[PDB]
Amino acid sequence: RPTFYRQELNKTIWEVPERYQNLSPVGSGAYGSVCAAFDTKTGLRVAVKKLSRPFQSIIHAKRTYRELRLLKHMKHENVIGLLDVFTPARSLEEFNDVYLVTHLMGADLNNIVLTDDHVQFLIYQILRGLKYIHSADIIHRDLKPSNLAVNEDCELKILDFGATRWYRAPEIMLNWMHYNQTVDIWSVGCIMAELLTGRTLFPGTDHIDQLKLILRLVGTPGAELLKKISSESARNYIQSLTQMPKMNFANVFIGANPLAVDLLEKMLVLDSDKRITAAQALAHAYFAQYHDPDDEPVADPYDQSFESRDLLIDEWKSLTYDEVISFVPPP
Ligand SMILES: Cn1nc(C(C)(C)C)cc1NC(=O)Nc1ccc(Cl)cc1
Repeated sequence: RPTFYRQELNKTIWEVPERYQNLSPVGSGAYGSVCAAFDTKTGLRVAVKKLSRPFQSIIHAKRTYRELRLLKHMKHENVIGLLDVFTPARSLEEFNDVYLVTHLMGADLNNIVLTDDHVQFLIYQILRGLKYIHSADIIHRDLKPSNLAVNEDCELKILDFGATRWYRAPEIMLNWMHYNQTVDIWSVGCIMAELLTGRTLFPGTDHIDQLKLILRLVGTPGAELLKKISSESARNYIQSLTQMPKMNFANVFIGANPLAVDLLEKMLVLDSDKRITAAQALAHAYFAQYHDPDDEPVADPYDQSFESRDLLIDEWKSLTYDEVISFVPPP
């Protein structure tokens, strides 16, 4: 066991292994605070996150176990990955705090403020990462600029901290609960549009306004789409709106790469059943300058059967403690 060392960075107190030097608060979340740090064992600049209330309840505990399982499984250039995970506790009895460590990226996809070149490189990496995580039956469902880490080299990694509705696919707005992975593709679509344009494509004020703005572009749902909506509530809402026609994307996005406007068409389709997938998008002619089907790997199988489990805090804690102890760092 390494020798830890304590210190206080504002309201939050930290106790980490000597290996990590010069901690600097970088921001807070409802799930923990993060500190940029120097890992002397690797010379790398890293980010260290201390989970707020690891096991405050059944939900916090389960979430904590989830946070750990996901990050330990992610091993892709365009996805956040675990460098190290540690705890001050020498036993499960004293186990109350979790610290995750990862590569320090710097700025978010928002900060960066884009030449058609960066746009196709940027979105290309998102899709490359999305293909990977999607291949493990994992849906992000919360994709947006702030959850996209980009370095000065324009390298991108998808991640999940913790607006949002501005990027949510319509079938997750209406409160539907049988949505596929392509909800993420819709977010990509919204993000891509924001880069080529410089404006958030759908700046809605609520779940209703947001849905209106969307339809204002993609148009009202036709016979085939209304036909698949279970919720009489939702169905009656949509049908009760002044019919809206689909717009010509070539017009909406004035003078943008024509190949880029075509991909936007395929990503912002209202019916999740006909929306392009991450894998299929990596092959769109728009990414011909970067696509390489030999370097767009899928993930190893991911066991998420725990997601349907209902356990006590100590069990979710025990499972999490095992996970921290069995961790094996990357090369
Ligand atoms: C909840 N979740 N989901 C994913 C994906 C789907 C991107 C693998 C990743 C995460 N979790 C995280 O991204 N967690 C995390 C940990 C440390 C820092 Cl500094 C920032 C973020």
